[PDB]
Amino acid sequence: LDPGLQPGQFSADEAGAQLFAQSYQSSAEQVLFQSVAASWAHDTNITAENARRQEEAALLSQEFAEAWGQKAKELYEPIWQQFTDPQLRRIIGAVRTLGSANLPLAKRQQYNALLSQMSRIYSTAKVCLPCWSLDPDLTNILASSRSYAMLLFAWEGWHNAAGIPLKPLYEDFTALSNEAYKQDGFTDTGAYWRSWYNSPTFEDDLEHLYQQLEPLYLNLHAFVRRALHRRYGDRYINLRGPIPAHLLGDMWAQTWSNIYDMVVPFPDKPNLDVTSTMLQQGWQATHMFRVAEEFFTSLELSPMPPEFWEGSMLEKPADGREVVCHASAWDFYNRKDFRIKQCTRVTMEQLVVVHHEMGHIQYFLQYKDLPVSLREGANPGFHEAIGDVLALSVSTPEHLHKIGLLDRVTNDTESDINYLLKMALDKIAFLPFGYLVDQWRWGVFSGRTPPSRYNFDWWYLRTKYQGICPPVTRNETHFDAGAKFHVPNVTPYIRYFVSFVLQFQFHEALCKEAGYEGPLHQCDIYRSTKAGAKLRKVLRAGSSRPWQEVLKDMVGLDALDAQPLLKYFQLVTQWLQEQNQQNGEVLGWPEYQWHPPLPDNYPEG
Ligand SMILES: *[C@@H]1O[C@H](CO[C@@H]2O[C@@H](C)[C@@H](O)[C@@H](O)[C@@H]2O)[C@@H](O[C@@H]2O[C@H](CO)[C@@H](O[C@@H]3O[C@H](CO)[C@@H](O)[C@H](O)[C@@H]3O)[C@H](O)[C@H]2NC(C)=O)[C@H](O)[C@H]1NC(C)=O
Ligand SMILES: C[C@H](CP(=O)(O)[C@H](Cc1ccccc1)NC(=O)[C@H](N)Cc1nnn[nH]1)C(=O)N[C@@H](C)C(N)=O
Ligand SMILES: *[C@@H]1O[C@H](CO[C@@H]2O[C@@H](C)[C@@H](O)[C@@H](O)[C@@H]2O)[C@@H](O)[C@H](O)[C@H]1NC(C)=O
Ligand SMILES: *[C@@H]1O[C@H](CO)[C@@H](O)[C@H](O)[C@H]1NC(C)=O
Ligand SMILES: [Cl-]
Ligand SMILES: [Zn+2]
Repeated sequence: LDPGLQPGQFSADEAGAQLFAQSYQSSAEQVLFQSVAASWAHDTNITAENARRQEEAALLSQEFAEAWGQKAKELYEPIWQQFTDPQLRRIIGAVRTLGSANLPLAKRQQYNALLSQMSRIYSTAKVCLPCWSLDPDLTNILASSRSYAMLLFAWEGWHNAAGIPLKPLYEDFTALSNEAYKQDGFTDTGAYWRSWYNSPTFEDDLEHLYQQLEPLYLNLHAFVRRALHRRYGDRYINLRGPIPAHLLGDMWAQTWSNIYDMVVPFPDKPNLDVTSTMLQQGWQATHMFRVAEEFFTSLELSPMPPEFWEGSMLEKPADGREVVCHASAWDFYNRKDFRIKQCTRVTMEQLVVVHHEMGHIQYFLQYKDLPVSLREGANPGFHEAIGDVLALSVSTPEHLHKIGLLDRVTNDTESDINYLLKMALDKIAFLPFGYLVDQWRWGVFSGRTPPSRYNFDWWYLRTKYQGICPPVTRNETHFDAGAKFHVPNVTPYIRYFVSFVLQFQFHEALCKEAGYEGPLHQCDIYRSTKAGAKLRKVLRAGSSRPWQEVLKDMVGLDALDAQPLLKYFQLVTQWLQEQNQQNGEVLGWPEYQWHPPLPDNYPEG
C-alpha cells in the first residue's frame, strides 16, 4: 500500500475516530476511483489484460481495507458502538468489516480471479447454430418469437452455455466468500447481505409481504396461462400445471411485458405497445436518455453532467468489442465521473430501464458530498426504486401522449384495465422471482443447498413461487441459477423485491405531494417541483440515517407496506379474479410434476 494511503495514528476515542474517518475518506476515494475505473475498462472491453488490471486494482482495494480495517479494530473495536455521532458509528462499522480482505493473499488472488472468470463466462457466452449473444440476439428471440421450438432452442442454449461452465467456480466462490465473512462475525455471506436492512425480522417481514401479494400473482398467472393455451395448444400448455419457462417473453420469465400482444383485454382501445411508434419515429439510444433526463429536470432534479455524456456507453459497441451488456450505473467516487453502461435497444421496456439506471445516477449526484461511506441508498431497495417511481409516471397513457408516443387519448374502464394489465405483466409477474433468487442464494451460503442440490433447489423455488417449469429435462450438471446475471456477478437480489413494494409507497406520497387527486394509477408527477423536493430530501440523505426514518419522513410510515401497490392495481386485481372464475380456472399448478414434451423435430426451429 502506497504510504499516502496508509493509516496514521489516532486517539482511541470518538474525536480520534472522526479524524480517522476524514483521513480514511481522503484515501478511500482514490482507492475507489482506481478500482471502479479498472472495472469500467474491463466491462466496456473484456480482455485478458483488462481482467488482469482489474484483479490488481481489487488486490489494492483489499490491501487498503485490511490496513484501515485492522487499525479501526486496533483502536475502536470495543467502543465504536457507543459513539455519540450516529453517522460516525455507521462509518466505523463499515471500515471495520473486512470481507474478502480477511483472506490471506493467495486466497484473495483466488477470490478475485474467480470473480473475473465468472463475469467473463456470463458476459461472453454464446449460443451457436449447429453464433448468438444474449443481448441482443437471444433477448429479441425470447421477446418476439412465438415458435415453441425456436424459443426452446434459445432458452436451452443460453442456460447450458452460461450455467454449466460456471458451476465449479461458483462452488469455490461460495466457500471463500463464507470463509471471509465468517471472520467479520457473520455465520455466512447471506447473513452479511441481510444485515444491510438492519431488521431482525427481515425474513418474516418479507414472507408477510409476499403472502399479501401472492393472490395477485396467482390470478395473473392463470389468466396468462389461458392465453398461452389458446396459442400453443393443450400439448404444450397444461391448464393445471406450471407454465413452460421459455414462453413468457423473457429469458428468466421475470417480466411478461413482451406477451402483452396475446393477453390485451380490449384491443380496440389505444395501443399501449408504443415500441413501434418509437421505431417509426426514429428514436435512438441518446434520445431515450435525453427524454429521461428531462423528466428529472422537470422536477428540478439535476441534469446529467457533461462527464456523463462524454464517458457513458449507451449502445452496444459495433467495433468488435466484448462488453458486459447488463445495464449498470457507475459512481467513480471522485464526485465528478458518473456513467451508465447499457446495451440500449429501442423499445418501451428499455426506455423504462433507462429511467431505472438514471435513477441510480441521480442518487449519486445528490449525495456526492456525503462521506464516501454514506454514499449509498438508505437501503439497497431505495436505490433500485428511484428510477422506477419516475417511470411509473412516464408509463401512463396521459404522459405517453404528452411526449408524442400515443396520439389517441381515452379515460374509460376498458382502457384502464388494459393499462393496469400491462403494468402487472411487469410489476406483478416479477414479485415471485425477485423474492426467490436470494432464498436460493441464502440456502447456498448457509449450506442447506450444497452443490449436489444447486439445480434441484433452484427449480423447487422456481416452481413454488413462479409456477414455471423447464421445457427440457435438467439435472445437477446444469446450473440454471448461474444463467442469471446477478449470480455469477455476486450481487444481491432481494433489493429488487423490496424496491417493487417501495416504489408504490413512494409513488403514492409523491402524487399526494404534487396535489394529484385522481386514481393512483393515473398520477403523473411530471413538472411537479414539490414532488421533486420531497424526493430530493431522500436522495440527499444517502445512508446517513436509518432507512426506516427516511421512509417515515417521506411517506408517513416506517415500514415496507404492500397497501399502495394493492391500491394501484385494485381494478385489474378485481377484473382478473372475475375472468378466471368465469373461465373456471384453477389457480395454482397442482400438477407440479408436469413438464411439456419436446417438439417432434427437436432440436430444430
Ligand atoms: C379519468 O376519470 C376519472 C373518473 O372521473 C369521475 O368519473 C367519471 C365517470 C366522471 O363522472 C368524472 O366527472 C368523475 O370525476 C378521474 O378521476 C376523478 O378525478 C377527480 C379529480 O380530477 C376526482 O374528484 C376529486 O375528488 C376529491 C376527493 O378524493 C376532491 O377533493 C376534489 O375536489 C375532486 O372533486 C375523483 O375523485 C376521481 N375519481 C376517482 C374514482 O378516483 C380521472 O381524473 C380521469 N383521468 C384523467 C387522466 O383525466
Ligand atoms: C437493469 C438493472 C441493472 P442495475 O442498475 O440494477 C445494476 C445491476 C448490477 C449490479 C452489480 C454490477 C453490475 C450490475 N446495478 C447498478 O448498476 C448499480 N451499481 C446500482 C447501485 N445501487 N447503489 N449504488 N449503485 C437490473 O439488473 N434489474 C433487475 C430487476 C434485473 N434486470 O434482473
Ligand atoms: C445430465 O444431463 C446431461 C445432458 O444430457 C441432456 O440433458 C439430460 C438431462 C437429458 O435430457 C439428455 O437427454 C440430454 O442429452 C447428460 O449428458 C448427463 O449424462 C446427465 N446426467 C448426469 C449425471 O449428468
Ligand atoms: C481494449 O483493450 C485493449 C487492451 O486489452 C486496448 O489496447 C484497446 O485500446 C481497448 N479498446 C478500446 C476501444 O478501448
Ligand atoms: Cl440487497
Ligand atoms: Zn438498479
